[PDB]
Amino acid sequence: SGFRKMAFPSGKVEGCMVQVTCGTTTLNGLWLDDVVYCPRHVICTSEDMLNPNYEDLLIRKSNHNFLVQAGNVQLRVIGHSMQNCVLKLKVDTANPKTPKYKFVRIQPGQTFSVLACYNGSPSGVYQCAMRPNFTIKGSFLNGSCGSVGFNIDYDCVSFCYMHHMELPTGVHAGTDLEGNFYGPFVDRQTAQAAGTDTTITVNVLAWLYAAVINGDRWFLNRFTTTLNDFNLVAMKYNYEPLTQDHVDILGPLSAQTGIAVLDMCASLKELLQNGMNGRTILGSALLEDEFTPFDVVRQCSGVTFQ
Amino acid sequence: SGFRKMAFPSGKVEGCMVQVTCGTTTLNGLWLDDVVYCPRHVICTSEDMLNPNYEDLLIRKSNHNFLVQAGNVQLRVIGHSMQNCVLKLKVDTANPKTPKYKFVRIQPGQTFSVLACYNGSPSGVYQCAMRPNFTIKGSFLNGSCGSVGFNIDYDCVSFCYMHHMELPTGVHAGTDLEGNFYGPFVDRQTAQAAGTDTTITVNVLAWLYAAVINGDRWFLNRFTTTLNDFNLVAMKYNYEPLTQDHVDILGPLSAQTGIAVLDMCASLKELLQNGMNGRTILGSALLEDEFTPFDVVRQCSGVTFQ
Repeated sequence: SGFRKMAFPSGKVEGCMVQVTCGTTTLNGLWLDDVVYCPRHVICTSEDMLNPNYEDLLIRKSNHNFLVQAGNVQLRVIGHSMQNCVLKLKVDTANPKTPKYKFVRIQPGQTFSVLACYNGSPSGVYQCAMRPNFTIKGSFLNGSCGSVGFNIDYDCVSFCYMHHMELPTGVHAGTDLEGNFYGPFVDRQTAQAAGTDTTITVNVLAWLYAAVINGDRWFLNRFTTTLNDFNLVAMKYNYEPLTQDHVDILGPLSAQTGIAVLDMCASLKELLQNGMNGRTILGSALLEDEFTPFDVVRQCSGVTFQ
Repeated sequence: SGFRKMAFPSGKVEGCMVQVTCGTTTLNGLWLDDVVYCPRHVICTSEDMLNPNYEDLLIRKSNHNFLVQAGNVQLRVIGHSMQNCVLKLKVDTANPKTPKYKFVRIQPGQTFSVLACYNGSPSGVYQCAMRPNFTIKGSFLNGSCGSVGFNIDYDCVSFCYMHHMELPTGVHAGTDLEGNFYGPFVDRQTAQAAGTDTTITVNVLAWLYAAVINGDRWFLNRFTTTLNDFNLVAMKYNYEPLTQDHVDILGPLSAQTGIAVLDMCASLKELLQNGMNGRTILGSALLEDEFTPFDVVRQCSGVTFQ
């Protein structure tokens, strides 16, 4: 028993991290086979930032301008291309530590592990969610660009995020590994702001089920509610609408605990209207929304990876 | 910016995890050089548990009774010994992936990363603290015994915990890697209970400094307080006494933020007496105590590891 914000083991990803230096900018890159992936704003300079034309900036570069260090071995660039907002630097050596991998573009509400890195060296690992407003609440300092987010599925690494910038509210914005930003953000220094966020309702319900599995039950009740009547309460408290598909996904957890999904919704309803009244759930005094139904099942059942 | 419960990168430890099977019991072991370390209660059987004599139980074993699998390669045991509550199984192959390492016995209040494992395969990584009552609030299911906790310091892994059991309150108890339990616990099935815990005061102050570094300031005040007068309030709310040594350790954080340590204590004092009044600190509605002063400096400054 017990329930923790758990990240995936990071080893498979650590073996892919490299340092990319161009001009006065240094950041991280991801070395898979003979390609290094990194944010395209590495070719920018501190005066280019204002409104750059990356196509013009890249045609002006030569391979030898890209300094790629994999630990203490310095990788020679033999080619370069740009796909949306990522650079792909082709190197003459394939990474022998390349895991089985996929590039996947995730939906808001889904979670992933972030391996934060500086100068090609990992600093730490933690679990994030993609907020409904397509930011992530990370921990990122100067130099962390090119750090990736990922999930693991048995032996395969699914890369889903690479870090590009921080927004004025202190939240973070980035792309998928094919370089498409999550949300409306652009790799241009302009007025950009996160936009209104909401709470990930299906995840809160998942976490309440986690609580029941682990022996917290003070928040349950005999009441029920309808999907419609629940969603009317959710909107009042800035929660995402709950879909029938969400209800279906919460099926196994409902079956393991014997608490019908719509009964758990009646419990959330009362928690939203009454607060928690000095009590805690799974060591938290707030309703937690960065655990998916999959995360809960995974941790409460013991799935592993090779 | 941002502040997260961050674990160390787990790669160095993942390469050491193995499966140890003896009789009807399966659990994890730690393979460093030509030795596999694992909890001695693997030699127990479901009727031995009541009050075992491990010296008698071990003299009765042969090397071939110990089934050690390192992935898909099955390690031959050539010797076995017992050091306190751990077994050391000597194998005929040295782990080529053995990191630089040390075994260290930590103080309560110190934090570490746990790589949770089943059948020799890692499942996830998260950050724990050693509670003042020498338990840890982990996430552990059947089969997780032998999972380790660790810190990293540049390139060296300092192993500090191996998992043995769960206590009736759902918290966890274990040993250092030399097999000495943390706290009064014994690897015997009897009436054992955690005992009263307290909040790690110096860590709460560290986390308040983290908050200031990251732009949360609503809890500050112009007041101050004396060490003595602070400790009188701490005791009322079941907080650990703050020592002058704690104050000294909080020195750099005090210097970076310009908030004298005793001023931050006056802030904690008011938070304890008034609660948070609907507000949050670093996304938490509770005072958080599982970040050390070192953890805060590390994450707010960008230290890395190879």
